[PDB]
This record gives sequence, structure tokens and C-alpha cells, in this order.
Amino acid sequence: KSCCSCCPAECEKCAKDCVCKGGEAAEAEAEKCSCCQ
Ligand SMILES: [Cd+2]
Ligand SMILES: [Cd+2]
Ligand SMILES: [Cd+2]
Ligand SMILES: [Cd+2]
Repeated sequence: KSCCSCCPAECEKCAKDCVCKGGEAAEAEAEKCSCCQ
């Protein structure tokens, strides 16, 4: 069970809280996040 579609279900950054409240892309479908890279 995860809390997003850009990180695994064992991410450390997303352990305390989903820190993926970013992404300024309307026509750039990415398969990863910077905050957690
Ligand atoms: Cd994520
Ligand atoms: Cd993460
Ligand atoms: Cd998350
Ligand atoms: Cd992230």
C-alpha cells in the first residue's frame, strides 16, 4: 500500500508523510519525483 504513483511502498521520505505536493507539468508525464530522487 502506497500513497502515490511516483514512489514505492517502502519509501523513507514518504514514511512520515507524503512529501510529493509538487509537479508543475501539464504536458510532461514523468515517472519520478525530484523531492524524492
Ligand atoms: Cd511520490
Ligand atoms: Cd517518496
Ligand atoms: Cd507518497
Ligand atoms: Cd516525492
